[PDB]
Amino acid sequence: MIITVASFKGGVGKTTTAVHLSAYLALQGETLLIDGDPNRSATGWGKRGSLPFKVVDERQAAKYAPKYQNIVIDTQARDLEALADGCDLLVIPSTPDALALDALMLTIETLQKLGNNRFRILLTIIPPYPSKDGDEARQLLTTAGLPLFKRGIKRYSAFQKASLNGVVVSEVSDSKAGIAWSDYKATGKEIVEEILT
Amino acid sequence: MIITVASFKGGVGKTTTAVHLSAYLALQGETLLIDGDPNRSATGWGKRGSLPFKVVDERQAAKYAPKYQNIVIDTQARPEDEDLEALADGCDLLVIPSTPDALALDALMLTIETLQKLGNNRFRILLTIIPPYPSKDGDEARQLLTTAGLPLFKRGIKRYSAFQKASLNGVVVSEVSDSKAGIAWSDYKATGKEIVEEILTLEHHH
Ligand SMILES: Nc1ncnc2c1ncn2[C@@H]1O[C@H](COP(=O)(O)OP(=O)(O)O)[C@@H](O)[C@H]1O
Ligand SMILES: Nc1ncnc2c1ncn2[C@@H]1O[C@H](COP(=O)(O)OP(=O)(O)O)[C@@H](O)[C@H]1O
Repeated sequence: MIITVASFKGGVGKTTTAVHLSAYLALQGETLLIDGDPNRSATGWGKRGSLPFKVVDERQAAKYAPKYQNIVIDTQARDLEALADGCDLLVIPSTPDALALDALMLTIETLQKLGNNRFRILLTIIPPYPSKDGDEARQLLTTAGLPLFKRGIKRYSAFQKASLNGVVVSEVSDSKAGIAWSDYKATGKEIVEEILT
Repeated sequence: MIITVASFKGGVGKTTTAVHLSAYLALQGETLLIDGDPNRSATGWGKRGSLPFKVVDERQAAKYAPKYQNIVIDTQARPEDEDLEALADGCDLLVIPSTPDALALDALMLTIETLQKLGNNRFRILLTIIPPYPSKDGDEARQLLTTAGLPLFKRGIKRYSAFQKASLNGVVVSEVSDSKAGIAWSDYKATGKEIVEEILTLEHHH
């Protein structure tokens, strides 16, 4: 099963989602995370501590891809046609802010003329409750007839401590660990019960 | 069996070598060319006519790779860190094309020091579009690389106008309507044979 996480602006949480989406699939089958992010943030992340899946470089995609039942591809949206055709679900992370969402919206025209259940937008790094950036973003894209995940990935320190320690957030010493994981686990759940349909 | 053709400059016949190294390998198994060149010239060489192998985009490498016996990847090197270590690990041999001129070699020189760290039978350097007997760019470049200790393909690709016709009609150089179609393909045949032979020794995987 191949899912590509592809984004229109840096600092979306794209890598973090690819890592968390691969830790999810790992629980169910053997999983490769392929790193096509020019910064190779994913490879650092695996080296820095450890991770319940092999991570390899985009250049190693053809060599290692036949070995794995689950593949998560981490990459920069550069052509949105090509990413879709290479996977079962294209996940596009976006943060709630006007600047990031506009970067998403200039692309609206390609995204429409593309296919309903071929991709899906994941709102990430959502500011916590006293704040409504979350919902307002949801409505903009919904208003835009642009398919979205039931849930979003809320903003937590935990996810940072996790880049730093080179582990999945579920493993980190923070009281939002479980809640942070649960955001991704829920996304896992909907991909798998989106893609097996 | 996977080989990567990677270059350090545009206009060195990388794509052209990838396309022709694929035709070679289509001879032994079903083969995929994965186009990872931003100009996607290879994908386009495909559409223009009919090549004897399947060409996909690099975004489709994970999806398509498990269905093929042989893979050629066509990619520009692109520095960010050790893009050399891991280009070599994605393939059975990294073929690295160069023309014999000043600035092509000059780009090749930037890398010789990292290329020397790589070990000796992970890659090998193919001299391409060698100008004909009259001028001797070809042999100087070979002296240059031989002195700096880099491994090279015994033979090099000559400049034949034919390679170009092969491009515009979208067919491999032999299919082309031209007097040295043959002589130009035997160049790739020799290159291919030396690849397949290198991958298959006990030294190779040491
Ligand atoms: N849900 C989140 N909550 C808090 N911080 C996050 C979250 N997702 C990512 N980050 C942080 O944002 C920064 C950039 O994330 P990253 O995934 O690297 O973005 P990009 O995918 O665009 O590469 C990192 O320092 C990471 O710790
Ligand atoms: N051996 C050759 N003889 C004549 N022309 C060649 C040869 N190799 C490549 N060319 C020409 O050079 C042009 C571009 O080279 P290309 O193969 O696209 O280089 P690169 O892979 O680095 O892009 C092509 O139009 C092709 O006609």
